[PDB]
Formats: sequence, structure tokens, C-alpha cells
Amino acid sequence: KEWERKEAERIEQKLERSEKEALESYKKDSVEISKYSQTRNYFYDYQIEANSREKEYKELRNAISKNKIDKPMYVYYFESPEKFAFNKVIRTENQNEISLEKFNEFKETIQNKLFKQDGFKDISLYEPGKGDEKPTPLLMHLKLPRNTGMLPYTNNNVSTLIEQGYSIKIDKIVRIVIDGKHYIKAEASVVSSLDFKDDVSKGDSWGKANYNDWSNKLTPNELADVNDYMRGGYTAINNYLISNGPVNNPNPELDSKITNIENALKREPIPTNLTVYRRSGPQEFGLTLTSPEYDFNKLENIDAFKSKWEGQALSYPNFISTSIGSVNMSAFAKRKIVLRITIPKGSPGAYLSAIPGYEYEVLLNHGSKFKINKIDSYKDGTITKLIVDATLIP
Repeated sequence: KEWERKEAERIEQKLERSEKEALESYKKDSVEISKYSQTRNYFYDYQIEANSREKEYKELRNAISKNKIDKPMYVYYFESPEKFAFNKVIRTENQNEISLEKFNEFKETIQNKLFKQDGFKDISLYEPGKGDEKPTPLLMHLKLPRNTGMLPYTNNNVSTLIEQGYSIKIDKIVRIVIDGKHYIKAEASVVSSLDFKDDVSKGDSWGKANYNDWSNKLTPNELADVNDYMRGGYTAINNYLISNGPVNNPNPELDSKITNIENALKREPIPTNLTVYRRSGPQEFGLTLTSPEYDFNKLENIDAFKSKWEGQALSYPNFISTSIGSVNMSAFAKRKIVLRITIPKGSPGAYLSAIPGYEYEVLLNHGSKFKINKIDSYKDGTITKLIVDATLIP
């Protein structure tokens, strides 16, 4: 076995000095560094730059990319069931058994859903045994695709670092027993999606590459109505749709604009699986600014929000403005809900910001439905905000 530790030492020497330095710090403060890596991209650009952990994040990200796997590789790691929207225990940590009912409940929870995974993670290439740290009843067994970065490193111990940046689906669950304790082993696969996170510049380059010629693919009517929408017409259009105007106060002029915009959005569908971000107001989830349920600093309010929305479909009667970037912006500075949407390839949509005028905007079609996979929370100063992991569904 001693060759494995020596091989980790060999990989260590592939790294730049600044990367080794970041790795040394990780060894000492892995918990907080990993935590930072998961939610770093939700802040303002100037906040990201300012953060004391940002430079080390960038070096460690680079370090992992120095060692890319040549074929697909299976990895093991433990995960809290909460990560997959199972907001209760599979079993208590002093129990040996997991009930068959609990197995079926977990299965029902994860079926046919994609879950976004992010941040640094320590993994093993081998099934954990007695002696290994097994802090949860849920063991992930994940297939990483070819060319994934994987960084073996020494700490008496040897570990392997990856950086997650993809969605996973759980294909099959199985009961396994280790040292008399029962565990759910979840067999999982990676589903890729273009996700620019905080790098709005690279996202912009993509958007323009893919939509600079979009305006010229539109009919005069479609272009006129798209231009109208972008100049400020969206207020009238979206309020009309939200209030059920087509039914209770019809406006055939507005209806025609809506039809043209929908058609414009279907003209050049989103060409790849794409992640986008919306800072959502309370009204989109049936709340108000004054609602006490909108105060996520209280854990009861998070639990209630999660119970209401996780697993459910969120419907928008109006057109949905999103960004290709996850950063906070001054226009929606105080909004407490970040909707993180995976757009399946072939979906209606367009990068509006390809038309000169205004930021980083992707518009999605009115009447769109989003399956909420998982809700997580993070602190923005003293304010808890939520990240809603959603999939656009046909």
C-alpha cells in the first residue's frame, strides 16, 4: 500500500509553489475553505476580490486541474441526506439499522431529479471500512467523467481532493453494511451544464457568440416587440400575465406582443444545458416584503419554505429574466432568494444582452415551470439568503 502515499508525493511536485501553498493551508483549514468554495460566487464582484480566502481558492482550483483523469473513475464520499432534500435522519448515529420504509422514502425523494454539486470535496477510490470516518448514513458512489481533475495529497494519511461543478443524478440506491452499521449507498452519475458562476465576462462572450445574430433571425414584428419589452414594456406585460389578465381583463394588444416574444424565444433555442441565476422577490413564491415567513434568519422559516417548495413545481405566468452570472447586483441587492436554474438543451430562450442597449440577461418563456430539487442557505453578512436549485421542465 505504501506506493499510494509515494504517488501522492509525486503528484504534489507537479504543482506550482503558490498551489502547494494553497494546499498546505487546506490541510489546516479544510472545513472553512470548502464552505467558502460552495457559496463564493453569490457575492458582489468586489466582495469576491476582497475576501481573504479568494486567492487561495483560485490556486487550489488550479492545483486540482493539474491532474486530470484519463478515463471515468468511481469515487466514494459521505454526504448528509439534507444535500438531496431529505430533511430528516435516515437513522440516528447511535442506531445500527435503517428501516425499509426509510429506504423507499429516500428513493422517492431523489427519483428523476438533478442535484447541483459545488465546492471542494475529499474522496476515496475505495469503499470505506472500519477505521475510516463515516459521519453519515449516506455513502455516495459517484462516476466522475473523463478529464475530471483529481488531486491526491498527503496529510500519516492520504486523501484525494476534487472540485465539484456539475449536477448529479442518483441512478440506484442499495443497503450496505459496514462494521454492523447500515448505510444507503447511492450510485450516482454526472450530468454536465455550462455554469459561468461569477465569471460574467466569459458568460457574456458565450452569450454574444451564440446570440449576436439573433436579432437578424427575427421578423419585423418580433423584433419590434422584443425591443419594446427591453425598453421597459416588460412591466406592463408581466403584470398583465401575473394578474391573469388574458382571462379577467383581456388586452389583445398585449396578447400579440406576448405571442411575438414567445416566438422570438423559440427561434434559436438554448444550444446546450445552461445554468442561469435569478434574484427573486418574495411575490414569486407567494410572500410579501413584510411577511414574517420571508425572514430566513429563523430556522423555522427555512424549514417551512423547504417543506412548501422542495420537490414542487414553481410556475411563472410572466417572462423570466435571469442572468448568466451568479454575482449579486445593486438592482436586486436586498433580494433573499437566488433561483439557480438548469435550462435543458433545446429550451426556449435568448441572451437579450447581445442586442446593444443594456445586464448579462437570458430571458425565458412565459408560463415556464421549474422543478425545485433542493434548497440551501448561506449568510450574506447577517442576512440568510436561499439558493433554490431548480430545473426547467417541459
